[PDB]
Amino acid sequence: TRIKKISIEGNIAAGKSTFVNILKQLSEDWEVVPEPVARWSNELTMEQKNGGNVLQMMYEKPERWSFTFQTYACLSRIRAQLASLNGKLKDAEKPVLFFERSVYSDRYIFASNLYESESMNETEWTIYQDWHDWMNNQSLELDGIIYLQATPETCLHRIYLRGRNEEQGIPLEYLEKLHYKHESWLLHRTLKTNFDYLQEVPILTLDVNEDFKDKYESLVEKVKEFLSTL
Amino acid sequence: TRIKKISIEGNIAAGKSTFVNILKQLSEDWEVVPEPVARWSNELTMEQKNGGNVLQMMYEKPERWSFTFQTYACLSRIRAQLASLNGKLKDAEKPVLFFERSVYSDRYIFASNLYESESMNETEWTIYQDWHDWMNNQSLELDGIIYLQATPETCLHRIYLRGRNEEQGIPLEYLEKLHYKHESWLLHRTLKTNFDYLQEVPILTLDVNEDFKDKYESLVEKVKEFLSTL
Ligand SMILES: CCCN(c1nc(-c2nc(N)cc(N)n2)cs1)c1cc(-c2ccc(S(=O)(=O)N3CCN(C)CC3)cc2)ccc1C
Ligand SMILES: CCCN(c1nc(-c2nc(N)cc(N)n2)cs1)c1cc(-c2ccc(S(=O)(=O)N3CCN(C)CC3)cc2)ccc1C
Ligand SMILES: O=c1ccn([C@@H]2O[C@H](COP(=O)(O)OP(=O)(O)O)[C@@H](O)[C@H]2O)c(=O)[nH]1
Ligand SMILES: O=c1ccn([C@@H]2O[C@H](COP(=O)(O)OP(=O)(O)O)[C@@H](O)[C@H]2O)c(=O)[nH]1
Ligand code: NA
Ligand code: NA
Repeated sequence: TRIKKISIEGNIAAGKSTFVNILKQLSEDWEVVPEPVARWSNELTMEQKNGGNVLQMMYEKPERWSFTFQTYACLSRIRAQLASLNGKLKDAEKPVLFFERSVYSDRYIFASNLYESESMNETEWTIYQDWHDWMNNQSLELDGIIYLQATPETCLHRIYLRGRNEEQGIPLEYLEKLHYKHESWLLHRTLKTNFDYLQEVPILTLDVNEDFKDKYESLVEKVKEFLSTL
Repeated sequence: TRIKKISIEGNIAAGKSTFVNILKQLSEDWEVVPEPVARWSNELTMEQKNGGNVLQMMYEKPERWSFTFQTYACLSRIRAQLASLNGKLKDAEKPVLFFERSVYSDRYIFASNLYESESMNETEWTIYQDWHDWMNNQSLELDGIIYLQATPETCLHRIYLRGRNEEQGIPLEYLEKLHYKHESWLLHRTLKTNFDYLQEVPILTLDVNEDFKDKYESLVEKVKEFLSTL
């Protein structure tokens, strides 16, 4: 019928990749769009080569590369989400496509934070928002959001568990800032965005502080209940 | 009926703005889309404020700002061309929309030159081409190109005539490089592009070395003949 679009949102290492890989196996009517940045973080596609280069340069000099990184990350996401939307689930009874994060996380979590940290200047940030408004303004609109809610401490521990060398330098303070932004957007719903429909979009908040890899049935039950309301 | 899309191409100060302002007055069926960069080069729209800032920073440090400038210039153009295409000439018998330059000049003249001058690195250039392929690949396809052909010397003289302070530093050598690229693309048709239809698109080449502001009737006659063949 019509594909339901659900974004999975949450802090770094909250368990989004883990959770979408669990979901994808439970139904032939369920597909996932993994986050391009996540696939850059390891044959290589031209996007993966560009992505790996711009991530490495980001760790070296964020105030030079934030604009180039954020625009390519967002383009890459829109391309990947559109491909799944136009490629998959045509023969499905109750099709659901789970996005690992969204164009809204790109702008309101990550790019916003880089502007706030002076890694983009005002011109870079205003050009980025202009580009985003227009790049979007031409189908990916969400039917719902699933917020995987973990403490900054849980997330710092999970960065340690995941063991990517380049991330071991990420401090608690950065995770706390991103946490505050997620809480404002998806819990308090205090964040003003340029996308009117978002203030109305249903949100399912799931506490993922407890390990769920072998014990996820209650989380999935909440997902199925949430889906039946949309 | 269907709007004919004609790009006006040529080197800096060849007389494109002059020529499109002549054309627009000759027919109610004729409209023009002036080049965004040209309107940045002087109430202010957010695009003009961003544009003026990024042009000034470009003159100061092209190897920092070339990618940001080229992506915003190309977005701005696509937005302006689409607005005219969807806004204007609905009640016209023989509608023609004259583009001041194109998305192809953006990439194959200007961005290509900045890459060739090491003002973009390989990642910046590959991300730019990826973005361009995709940003276009989703209506603006040209029915024809009008090439205003002037010598580098004519163009350097016309930069002096036009008198913009920031351009008086542009050397003949830069104009010669851009001239060679226009000759390869539009005269020899040696330039390989990623847009198959372009090798087929009709091109009208007009010699504009002689001043035409009070003596343009022969040029316009060639334009009307060219239009009748499309
Ligand atoms: C694992 C996180 C990766 N990471 C980032 N990801 C994204 C991202 N953007 C998307 N649109 C999607 C998406 N999925 N991800 C944006 S930035 C990233 C983060 C740092 C970074 C941050 C902050 C500190 S800090 O707190 O120490 N501090 C702050 C104050 N000031 C500057 C000094 C440094 C260090 C280092 C760098 C390099 C990347 C690449
Ligand atoms: C009037 C030209 C404006 N100009 C430019 N326009 C565009 C443009 N892009 C579009 N997509 C559309 C569009 N309409 N225009 C791109 S760049 C521009 C040019 C110089 C510039 C160039 C070359 C030399 S050089 O030859 O002296 N040399 C070269 C070797 N090396 C680096 C050292 C310097 C100087 C200065 C700068 C700053 C802008 C802003
Ligand atoms: O219940 C969980 C959820 C996640 N993880 C681990 O926490 C790290 C981060 O998870 P993930 O990659 O899914 O986080 P994302 O950044 O995608 O949110 C990984 O090493 C996971 O294996 C875990 O041990 N138990
Ligand atoms: O036949 C002409 C064509 C142009 N110009 C002048 O040459 C300069 C550059 O023209 P234009 O702005 O049209 O060039 P573009 O950069 O748009 O090609 C301007 O000062 C024009 O008034 C001129 O004197 N005679
Ligand atoms: Na599935
Ligand atoms: Na007209």
